[PDB]
Amino acid sequence: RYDSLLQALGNTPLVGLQRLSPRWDGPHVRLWAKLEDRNPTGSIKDRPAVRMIEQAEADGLLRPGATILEPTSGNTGISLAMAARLKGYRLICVMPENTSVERRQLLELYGAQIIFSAAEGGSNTAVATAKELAATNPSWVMLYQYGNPANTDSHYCGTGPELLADLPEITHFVAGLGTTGTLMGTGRFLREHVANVKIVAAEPRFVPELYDPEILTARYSVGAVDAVRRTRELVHTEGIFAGISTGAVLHAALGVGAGALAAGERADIALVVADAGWKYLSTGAYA
Amino acid sequence: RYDSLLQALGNTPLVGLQRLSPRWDDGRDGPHVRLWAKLEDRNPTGSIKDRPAVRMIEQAEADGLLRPGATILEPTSGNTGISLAMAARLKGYRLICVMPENTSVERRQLLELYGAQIIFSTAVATAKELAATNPSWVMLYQYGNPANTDSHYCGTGPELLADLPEITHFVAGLGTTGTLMGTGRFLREHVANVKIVAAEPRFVPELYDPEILTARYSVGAVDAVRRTRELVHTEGIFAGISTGAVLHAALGVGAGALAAGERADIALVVADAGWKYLSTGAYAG
Ligand SMILES: Cc1ccc(NC(=O)Nc2cccc(C(=O)O)c2)cc1
Ligand SMILES: Cc1ccc(NC(=O)Nc2cccc(C(=O)O)c2)cc1
Ligand SMILES: *Cc1c(COP(=O)(O)O)cnc(C)c1O
Ligand SMILES: *Cc1c(COP(=O)(O)O)cnc(C)c1O
Repeated sequence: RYDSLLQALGNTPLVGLQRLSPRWDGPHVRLWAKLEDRNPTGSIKDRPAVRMIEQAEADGLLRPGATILEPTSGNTGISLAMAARLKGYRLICVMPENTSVERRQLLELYGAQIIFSAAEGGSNTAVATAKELAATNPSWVMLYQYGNPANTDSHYCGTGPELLADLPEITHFVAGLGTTGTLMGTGRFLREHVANVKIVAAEPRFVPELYDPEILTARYSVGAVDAVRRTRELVHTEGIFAGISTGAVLHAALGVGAGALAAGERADIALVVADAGWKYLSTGAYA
Repeated sequence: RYDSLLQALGNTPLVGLQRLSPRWDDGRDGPHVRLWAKLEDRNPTGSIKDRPAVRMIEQAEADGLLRPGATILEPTSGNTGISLAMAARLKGYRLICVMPENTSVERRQLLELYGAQIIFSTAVATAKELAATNPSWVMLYQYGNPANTDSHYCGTGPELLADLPEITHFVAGLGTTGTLMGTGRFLREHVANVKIVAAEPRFVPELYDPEILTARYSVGAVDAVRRTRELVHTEGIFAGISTGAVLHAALGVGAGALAAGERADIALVVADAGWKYLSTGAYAG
């Protein structure tokens, strides 16, 4: 039991995918899904968002009633909006205008102000916009998820240890590459404990300051169509209603697994389910 | 770890509502009056219905009622349908849901994604008639199947007692009545003087047992929507609309304890999250 929604975070389930795995029972090639939608606002960003705020509190950077400013494509904004309601802060998000309606509904419900940046240039445009706002009003506190080490540390101290506890036999960890915190933190932790572990990025077909290229074994770029087809496959075969990035991660993980199978090598491949499908229904991807 | 999503069910968190509670800390003014929220959206398909749905299907399988490719038929307003749709897909059954026409589009989308057939409709009568027409169809029948109540007697109740052994009250919505009959019978059988409190919207399922409830509150939609919004604003929990009604009743009970100067530790169910209700407008800025 917990005294705050903020504490009911992490320790997410790992679920073996018996049907989707290239070979569940030569040696096995298993996929294991870590369900990060089992978190306060339904995404993995609850981990870095809460740690970034708490670290800024510890460092003296946030006084009561302060205004937080953050560029986001939705999930981090939502997690910060939740935490800001519990902690008494205001939030201004800069978010690209071509994002799902569910994201803006959630943000408005939590009381965040949203500046909708131009679609052209996507995240780079949102980040440049947020930096421009930060410079016009220095009292606003930008935690800066793309450069804040508390993002990586949330995974070094949370995601990674939980994976190793649940799956000591892990051979590969597969996740999306956005802020890079998930892969940097989880991957640094796993490399310290697991001889020979492979860390694999999925990215959509600037460089965050958190990024350390030497943590990755490989980077796969995934198209939206393949991400949609795999997201659909995951819900049809395993019942997990995931967001689109999960489909891209699964595409990569299934590539890794097909390689292991063809080589006669045992693999236990952990993959992140970073959020659920709820915020993506309006896209038509699940029709 | 688990090797099926169906196992990653239950064992849901209980979260203290320090801001919404009438009095979180014992003080000069009198003893604490605490609200504790059980987050049943942390379940395979995002609602408490995963508990009875999985148990009903598994009980029907153990009893020898289902064969590969069997058709299951269920009257539902959406949550049980969704739960059954997911489990039927994994187990190789066909699902037909009889639903009222005025339900949120999100429900329809999730049912169709899992591959359920939807018949619109009264829904219970329509299902019963169809089941009679097609004797090979299996109608689990959430309004009368004891595996619904048992899922709460064996799951929700003991989990809640383990996390909150100081419990004074349990509050939940009254629909199929499984949650309150199961959890309530468990609690009343274990905890002297515990209060079992229903929230109902302003036929009687066969599962209903009139001796279990100690109090029953009718809550209007306006109050349910206001409380749902209050919960997200004050505690950050993005709940469904039934949770607002449950909160309304829980706060009533809490105000009573506060006025009487009595300690209370009131557990309440958050049966689903707000996701499926965004299309209603209930969560507008
Ligand atoms: C293949 C693929 C597809 C989608 C993603 N998603 C992201 O990287 N999301 C992301 C990145 C940076 C910030 C945020 C945010 O919620 O603010 C989200 C990652 C990888
Ligand atoms: C005050 C209040 C408001 C809403 C509820 N919700 C319900 O009872 N939901 C319900 C009832 C019966 C069947 C189903 C179903 O998912 O099929 C849902 C319960 C109480
Ligand atoms: C943030 C995010 C990612 C990428 O994770 P990072 O730790 O930012 O690299 C992938 N998928 C979803 C849904 C996300 O919100
Ligand atoms: C089913 C349900 C209820 C009522 O629970 P019962 O066990 O059917 O009485 C309340 N809220 C939600 C969201 C539900 O799906």
